[PDB]
Amino acid sequence: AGAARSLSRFRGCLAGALLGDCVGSFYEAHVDLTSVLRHVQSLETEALYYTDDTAMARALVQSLLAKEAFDEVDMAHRFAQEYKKDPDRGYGAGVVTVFKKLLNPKCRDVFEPARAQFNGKGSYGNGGAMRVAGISLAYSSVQDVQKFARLSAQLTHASSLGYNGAILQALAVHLALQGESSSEHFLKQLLGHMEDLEGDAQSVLDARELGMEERPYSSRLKKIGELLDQASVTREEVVSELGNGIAAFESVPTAIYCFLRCMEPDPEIPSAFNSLQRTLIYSISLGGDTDTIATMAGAIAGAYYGMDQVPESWQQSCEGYEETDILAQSLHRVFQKS
Ligand SMILES: Nc1ncnc2c1ncn2[C@@H]1O[C@H](COP(=O)(O)OP(=O)(O)OC[C@H]2O[C@H](O)[C@H](O)[C@@H]2O)[C@@H](O)[C@H]1O
Ligand SMILES: [Mg+2]
Ligand SMILES: [Mg+2]
Repeated sequence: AGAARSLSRFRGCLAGALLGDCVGSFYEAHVDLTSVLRHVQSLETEALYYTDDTAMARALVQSLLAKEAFDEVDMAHRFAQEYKKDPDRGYGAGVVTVFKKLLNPKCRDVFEPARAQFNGKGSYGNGGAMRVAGISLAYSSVQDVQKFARLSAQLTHASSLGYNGAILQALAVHLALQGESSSEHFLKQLLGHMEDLEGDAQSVLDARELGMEERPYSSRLKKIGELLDQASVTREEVVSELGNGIAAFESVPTAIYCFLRCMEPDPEIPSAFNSLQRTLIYSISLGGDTDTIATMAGAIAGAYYGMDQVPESWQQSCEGYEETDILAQSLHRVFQKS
């Protein structure tokens, strides 16, 4: 609410992400709309633990705040120390190898452990994107959002399939912080940026080496546009065309679709729930990697709808919600310079 990049949008963004992670984590790797509507009834303190999505998002934001800038060695070290402090947050199986290499003080090029992952091709998991929302709070221009979404993602995700998913998620939060938009304008801006990135020769090769379609994020954003004009869209159709998995390309477009779809009321979700709430409910109903898809749709929706749509009863159920709010306020003061 309010002006572009307002305090309310900053707070709402990080709280929306935290709600998505904590509430989504109950359905992790499973889901039906009726049973989700039953499960959110228990939300009406800090009993819901957060996962790696929030742990890494907190480390990313604390690094930006400590250096008032992107610092790859500070951020890599905060990622690795956060893992060491609490390894049981539900990290991806591969990225733990990156953390353990970063914890070796002999490692003096912090981008190289990510590049060795998966036979030297790098991870395409959604972990670079799940934590990226703070980049869009710290940087206002598209150029800087792309640049540091990429760099922060590359600390663990060296494949363009992974870091371009982080950029797409950061760009979606960047646009949501600007306020009112049609769904079709929002989508068209994202598609334009991804078509530009996916023209790059390294992206084309990464996609071809995996057997994927030309311009994979651009293709899925086009599928979102078709789905948004389609009659009687079912959850099975959404999952079939966009995915609900741990790969960045099977979850980041899915999160954006959930945001865009839920800009309008849904007769199947009770009207007592506000727009942020129905986005999270809809996201979780897709199943699959629910904590990460919901954390990403929640970061976008929180930035768009602001803190007045963050319900106190939901927020106060989440582990660390006060520290999340303080970090959002600090980003607004330090980087937006209020
Ligand atoms: N290039 C690849 N080739 C084959 N498998 C891959 C590749 N990249 C990723 N995977 C598979 O993808 C897995 C995860 O990639 P990881 O880089 O460990 O970590 P994340 O941070 O992205 O975690 C991704 C999500 O998974 C959990 O739900 C987390 O909470 C995240 O939400 C690998 O173990 C591989 O099996
Ligand atoms: Mg998680
Ligand atoms: Mg996950």
